[PDB]
Amino acid sequence: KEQLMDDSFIGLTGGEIFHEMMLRHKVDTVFGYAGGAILPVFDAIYNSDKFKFVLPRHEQGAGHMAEGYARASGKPGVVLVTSGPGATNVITPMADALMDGVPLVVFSGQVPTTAIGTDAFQEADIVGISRSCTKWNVMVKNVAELPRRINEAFEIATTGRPGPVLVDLPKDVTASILRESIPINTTLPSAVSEFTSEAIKRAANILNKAKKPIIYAGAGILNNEQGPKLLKELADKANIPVTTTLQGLGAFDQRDPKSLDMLGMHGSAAANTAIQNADCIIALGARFDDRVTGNISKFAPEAKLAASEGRGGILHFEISPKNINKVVEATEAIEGDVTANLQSFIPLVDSIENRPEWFNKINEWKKKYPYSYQLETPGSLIKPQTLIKEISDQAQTYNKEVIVTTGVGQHQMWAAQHFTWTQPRTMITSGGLGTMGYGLPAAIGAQVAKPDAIVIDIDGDASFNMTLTELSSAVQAGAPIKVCVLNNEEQGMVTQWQSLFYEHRYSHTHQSNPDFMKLAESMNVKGIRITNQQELKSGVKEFLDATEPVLLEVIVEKKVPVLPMVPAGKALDDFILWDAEVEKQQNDLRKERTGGKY
Amino acid sequence: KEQLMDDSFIGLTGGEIFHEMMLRHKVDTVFGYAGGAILPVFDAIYNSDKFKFVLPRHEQGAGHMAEGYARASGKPGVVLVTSGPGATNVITPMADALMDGVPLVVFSGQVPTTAIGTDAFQEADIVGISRSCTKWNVMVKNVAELPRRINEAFEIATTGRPGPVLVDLPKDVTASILRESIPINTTLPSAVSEFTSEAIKRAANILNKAKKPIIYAGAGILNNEQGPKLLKELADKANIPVTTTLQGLGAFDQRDPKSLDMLGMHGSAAANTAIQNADCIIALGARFDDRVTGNISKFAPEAKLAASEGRGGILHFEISPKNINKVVEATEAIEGDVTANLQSFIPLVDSIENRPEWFNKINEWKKKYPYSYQLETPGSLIKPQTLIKEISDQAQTYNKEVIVTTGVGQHQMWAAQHFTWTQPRTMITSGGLGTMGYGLPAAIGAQVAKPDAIVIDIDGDASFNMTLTELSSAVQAGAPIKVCVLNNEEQGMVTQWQSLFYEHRYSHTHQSNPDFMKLAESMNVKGIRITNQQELKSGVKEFLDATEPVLLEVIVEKKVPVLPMVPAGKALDDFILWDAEVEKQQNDLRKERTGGKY
Amino acid sequence: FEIATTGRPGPVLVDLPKDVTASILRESIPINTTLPSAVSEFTSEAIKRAANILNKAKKPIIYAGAGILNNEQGPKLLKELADKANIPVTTTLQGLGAFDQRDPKSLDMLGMHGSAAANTAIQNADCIIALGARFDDRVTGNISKFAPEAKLAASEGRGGILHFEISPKNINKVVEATEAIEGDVTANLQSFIPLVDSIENRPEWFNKINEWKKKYPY
Ligand SMILES: Cc1cc2nc3c(=O)[nH]c(=O)nc-3n(C[C@H](O)[C@H](O)[C@H](O)COP(=O)(O)OP(=O)(O)OC[C@H]3O[C@@H](n4cnc5c(N)ncnc54)[C@H](O)[C@@H]3O)c2cc1C
Ligand SMILES: Cc1cc2nc3c(=O)[nH]c(=O)nc-3n(C[C@H](O)[C@H](O)[C@H](O)COP(=O)(O)OP(=O)(O)OC[C@H]3O[C@@H](n4cnc5c(N)ncnc54)[C@H](O)[C@@H]3O)c2cc1C
Ligand SMILES: Cc1cc2nc3c(=O)[nH]c(=O)nc-3n(C[C@H](O)[C@H](O)[C@H](O)COP(=O)(O)OP(=O)(O)OC[C@H]3O[C@@H](n4cnc5c(N)ncnc54)[C@H](O)[C@@H]3O)c2cc1C
Ligand SMILES: CCCOc1nn(C(=O)NS(=O)(=O)c2ccccc2C(=O)OC)c(=O)n1C
Ligand SMILES: CCCOc1nn(C(=O)NS(=O)(=O)c2ccccc2C(=O)OC)c(=O)n1C
Ligand SMILES: Cc1ncc(Cn2c(C)c(CCOP(=O)(O)OP(=O)(O)O)sc2=O)c(N)n1
Ligand SMILES: Cc1ncc(Cn2c(C)c(CCOP(=O)(O)OP(=O)(O)O)sc2=O)c(N)n1
Ligand SMILES: [K+]
Ligand SMILES: [K+]
Ligand SMILES: [Mg+2]
Ligand SMILES: [Mg+2]
Repeated sequence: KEQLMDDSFIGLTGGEIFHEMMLRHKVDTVFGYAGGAILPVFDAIYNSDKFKFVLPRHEQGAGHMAEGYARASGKPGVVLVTSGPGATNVITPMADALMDGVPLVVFSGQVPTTAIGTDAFQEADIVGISRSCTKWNVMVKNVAELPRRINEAFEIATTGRPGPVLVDLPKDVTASILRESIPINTTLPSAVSEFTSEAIKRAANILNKAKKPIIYAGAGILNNEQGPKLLKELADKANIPVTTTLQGLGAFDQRDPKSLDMLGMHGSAAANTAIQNADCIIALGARFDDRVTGNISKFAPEAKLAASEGRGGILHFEISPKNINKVVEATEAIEGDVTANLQSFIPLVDSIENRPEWFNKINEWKKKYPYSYQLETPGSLIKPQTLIKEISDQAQTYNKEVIVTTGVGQHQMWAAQHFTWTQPRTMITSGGLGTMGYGLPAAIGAQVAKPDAIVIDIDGDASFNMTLTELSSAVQAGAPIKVCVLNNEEQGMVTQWQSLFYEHRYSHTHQSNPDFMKLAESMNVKGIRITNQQELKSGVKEFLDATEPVLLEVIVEKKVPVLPMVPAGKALDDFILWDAEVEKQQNDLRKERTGGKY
Repeated sequence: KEQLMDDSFIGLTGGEIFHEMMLRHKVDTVFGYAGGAILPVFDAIYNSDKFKFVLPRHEQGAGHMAEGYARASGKPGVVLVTSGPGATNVITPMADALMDGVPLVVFSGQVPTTAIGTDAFQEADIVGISRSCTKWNVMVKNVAELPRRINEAFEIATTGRPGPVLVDLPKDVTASILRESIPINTTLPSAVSEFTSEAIKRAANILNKAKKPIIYAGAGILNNEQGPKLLKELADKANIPVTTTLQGLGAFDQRDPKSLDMLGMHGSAAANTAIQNADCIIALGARFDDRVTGNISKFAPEAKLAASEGRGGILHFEISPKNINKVVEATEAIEGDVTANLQSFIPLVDSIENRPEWFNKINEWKKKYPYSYQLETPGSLIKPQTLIKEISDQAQTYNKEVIVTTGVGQHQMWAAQHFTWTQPRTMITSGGLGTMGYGLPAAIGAQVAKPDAIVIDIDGDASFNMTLTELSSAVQAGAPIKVCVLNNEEQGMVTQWQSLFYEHRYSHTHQSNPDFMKLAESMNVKGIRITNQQELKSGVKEFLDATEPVLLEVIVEKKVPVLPMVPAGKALDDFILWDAEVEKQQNDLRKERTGGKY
Repeated sequence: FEIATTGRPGPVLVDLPKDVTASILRESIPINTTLPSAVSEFTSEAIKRAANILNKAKKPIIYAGAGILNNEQGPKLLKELADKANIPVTTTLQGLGAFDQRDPKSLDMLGMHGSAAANTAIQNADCIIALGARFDDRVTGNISKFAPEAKLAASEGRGGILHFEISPKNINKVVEATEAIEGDVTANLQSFIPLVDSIENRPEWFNKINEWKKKYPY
């Protein structure tokens, strides 16, 4: 019994116990902001050399920083905030983390247990509020159960589909001293079923019949280091073209001939065409989000027909049962970690040297469906697509890893389309919730996770405006991030929809921008401004060559649609393609309708 | 039956119906930010001349702006945002509004009803999330019930204790067209009980026995235009000294001899002394918050004794039954609007010409307990207390109303203490939740509510850093707000607690500031910087004389405590007072302990 | 009362504090509160599409449930449809009585303990007309193996599942509907039936049906 109890924490405050448990969980970075309720914990971590503390300007900043840290490192991102407004300010990042499967462990101070439920000073019901945007939350009620709750939080956050958890820490608990022994298992952090094994064999048999297979890969494949390796091994062995979600970008080397690029609403029309014509869809760590499937009832016709005929269908490798058969019926559901299950799957799959007819179609679709757009003309502004390509081409010249974060909007889609993705965890973007303001703090967090990487925030001007105060935080953290603001002086993605569906009635979608160069100067950040085509190359080089935080502003063409586009309600292969004459007519119509204002 | 049904909305979209209902509710200002889910409503309000639309940089900005608008105008503040991150970004303002009793009506876009519950693109469970930080919320499920839900929202927000409500608007509902007639009562917006009348008579009898009465007045008295008038009438008739909460500032003219100033943790020791010695406490629209009562079991000893002896006690005029007998037992509870009940109360109260002994004590306590502090010395930095006085004195010179907003921290308390408050709805500050970042957007909203007022944001540097992007919003809205940043390069209120309780261990409470003058310039805002004593007067004058948005930065003394102070756990009259020698010793100790760093 | 009786009917609870029910009304109230209380383009198109699908069917079956009972004309229209297009009818446990079981077209109850003839017929039908039924797990059997012939028909554009359902929550909850017809099933049948082609005989289908009934008594 003495062997099962631990007394080594006796005499410590809850705060000191928190500090010790952080260490035992190999936490090397904490993002947070002080306040009254969380003071006992802040006193305990005072001048700690055991981890780096990152101080934002706003707790939303801390949340998104921790998300960026988590996406870049594969470790849980740890947040430490005070009660009340400190806690409610992390709600958007928690909801963000939930939608995108990001392991976020949020510790929020709380008013003393004697004051809870009295509408106390700086008291929020954060457990109630955050219940719908966490995998799990808890309020620690005494110091003896604090190690257990910390263990549970980290475990739940990082297993299954990763996600945010919140642990509420009353001030009197974290100030109290442990007087009793606790189970030694709480002071320490932490086979394939017959059913799954049979499903795997059945799925392999199905794939071995396929004549038009396609791999549809997502974020799940990134949650294991061997993930991308096994994905490639499968695609090579069975000779299968690979498409990814926005969140799967980097899982497959896009320079590979088998790469179909990104699928979905703004993905490649070649990818969208191929998945609509495939007889076998291998879904690896992807959840069939509504940005990807198009009109659900019209999605994957050829795979549905194949399943009914016993010669194909959908093979879904998914770790979370909630997401199995949620949107589309899986022909075979393979539950568990996709990477681990691929190890069992692949040796049952027949090696295939050639698929002449399938790959003839694939290669034809790729040739006819590039990411085309209207090029610059003499005197015109820089096109946003051209800027992205310029940044992508120059960024590879360096002998360093390149990590990209984005805001939300057109710039995000163009970044997705026009970068060439080759490495896992290099696309760090808000996809499920789609939070503007994400780009800058996510970049700081990723840069902290990866001090030797080039970290680039491709940001819209409206998105960037939302959290631009965190520039100071990059300087204070020593994070030499590279922010590129595409200045089109509009909420481009909304105006695209207003041009398309509301007859060019731009309702409150043009916000005023600060002078970004003077803003950078005020934040002690290097500033670069590119205003014309002739400055593009040299401007981007100065940007990438910088060894300090740097803000690049680029003046880009306004009222330019992201294409291709699958409009809401349309089948995944019923897309709009770029056309020069159509664009010209669209400009004329916009000009007349707005009286030349746009 | 034809007389009871209305068909006048038939043929309109939900968005157009929303627009019409705004008008019928006399909404003249909407604060919001666009996005996909709320596009049908934005299309409907496109180029509306029926109200002013205010566009922030961040939806939290919209929320706090609407709060400031609501506090300044007495009208509900209306917020219009999109789904997902648009909605979760308003959570802190809603929680803020709930704690401070602010009528906030939040309209959030939602994904189409066909997509709800599928983890859809930009879908948040905002009804679930916001349940604990709203009086009430609802999701509109068809267009026919949209007028009814809007009516209910405005009614609930503005009656009882005012508070935030949220109305969730699915995109397909707001895009759908009304095809059927609806009850005409839903297309149009909207005696004292025997029990209360008897309680009033009993309370009057109790007051007529009192020898040491005191009025404890709060935000409730401000929720009626006749409120301050009746408060004064009562105090004059029965010869009663008046103290207010932070949220009650302006309810009573502080230049009146009867004024005891603010009570509580950082209120006047004279006020705190008087309430601890009063035999009759008349609580008018105040909720006995824990910042005000001190140690609850030791609060109001003389009033408790008087009640037990049938010659005094606590008379609580409260509109919300939840807040009656929540913290302290009321001797008599008078339910309902305090102003309306005062009309019945006052004529039952005996007129009193003099209370020689009580007012002798009062006047002695006022003389011995001023808001004393260490004055400037030659070459020293400006003291934050002196700056507030300078701003207060000069601001009265103008023939205009003066409205003050604040951030949260020491500057907030010094603003409360050292301004002279004389008019209702001139103190607009976050008290219950205590949200940093509140000051700037609240000022913009108040300035929009009151275009002819001088609106001053007394802000801390850390608070201001949290939402400083909204400077651009002030320019774009044409709101000539006056922001004064007290730059002490610290989170002063937290460092005060760290000096006091954690032996000068300043754990992560010193954030780096931008260059505020270059920041202002980048935002197209006038900038003034005061760095020494000799510039104080002329700097503040330039600040107040400006006719454009203006940012004043003042370099102020660091590591200065707010005094008086009732430490947590101490009786309301067991306070710390300012002492010159103590301050000097405290400085020496801080200097040695930090090795001269502080 | 309104919420309880509209949409899919269900329970509601109203909590009545004693002081409220003892208190006396002192103020006037909106007169609309003292008194109790068209087909969308989208649904109308779905109905036409569903009728086209049924007119192609060679092995149709009606799967009828409690919803058809929530209108007095329900059973009448169910019979009118089955008679016009010559369609065998099976019901859930909760649909019993919706169709006269003495009728030759009756397949009796389907499901875990239903007629093996009914269960056989629904597994072999190319068109399933679901009328006010929610595909409960007592009825579908193994979901992934349910209605193979209807799934194949949908993929081939010659059949599928036509779901007449009043509650959107229950549409595409368990099985994908080829066409979803939202609203009251009885009201929608009035629009549906005249678009359906009259059929006098289905010799091969009903030969199978009658054989299954003979070999699968209780
Ligand atoms: C403006 C905008 C436009 C967008 N347009 C597109 C678009 O055109 N194309 C596109 O693809 N996206 C687009 N999105 C993003 C989209 O909304 C989703 O965020 C994204 O598609 C989801 O990708 P995912 O399924 O791979 O990742 P996730 O949403 O994270 O889902 C991963 C799935 O894998 C599972 N999983 C996790 N770990 C494991 C494991 N170890 N083993 C097995 N399974 C696991 C998860 O449970 C989950 O089911 C857009 C976003 C925005 C803001
Ligand atoms: C750093 C900091 C320090 C603070 N220190 C202090 C301090 O020293 N002193 C201090 O006073 N505050 C202080 N506070 C603020 C404090 O937390 C509360 O916000 C404030 O005291 C509440 O004042 P109130 O009761 O008047 O207003 P409210 O919290 O709004 O309560 C008003 C009450 O009146 C009721 N009411 C509303 N309308 C009516 C009506 N028409 N008729 C009748 N009743 C009505 C309400 O239901 C409620 O019960 C501090 C805040 C911060 C951030
Ligand atoms: C021991 C036991 C064994 C059972 N075994 C069987 C079995 O073998 N076979 C069997 O059938 N059942 C069986 N059940 C019952 C089964 O669990 C379900 O209760 C039943 O099958 C549901 O039938 P239903 O879908 O018709 O009715 P409901 O569950 O009431 O569903 C009716 C559907 O129609 C919709 N609807 C309602 N009104 C309308 C309207 N006006 N217009 C359009 N749609 C409407 C509803 O929203 C709902 O989706 C068994 C129960 C028990 C206790
Ligand atoms: C109004 C002054 C603001 O400064 C502070 N007040 N304060 C505290 O008041 N700390 S506290 O344990 O005794 C407390 C008691 C009752 C209700 C709430 C709290 C609380 O945790 O507030 C954060 C606290 O810890 N700080 C820093
Ligand atoms: C990924 C592109 C982002 O741009 C937009 N997408 N979008 C929409 O997709 N609008 S939508 O009605 O058909 C929709 C359908 C399913 C799930 C969610 C939504 C939604 O409301 O998203 C906001 C929409 O309205 N906009 C502006
Ligand atoms: C916090 C928040 N508010 C609103 C939205 C809605 N929204 C808005 C307003 C977009 C326009 C973004 O503008 P941008 O300048 O950042 O980028 P682009 O001009 O390249 O589109 S995109 C989008 O989904 C959002 N995603 N997040
Ligand atoms: C959003 C948020 N985070 C944290 C806190 C906790 N907190 C903090 C960090 C304060 C210091 C404020 O610093 P300041 O510079 O704005 O003002 P002073 O220096 O005058 O105190 S005051 C306070 O309550 C808070 N109130 N709100
Ligand atoms: K690419
Ligand atoms: K004062
Ligand atoms: Mg833009
Ligand atoms: Mg400060």
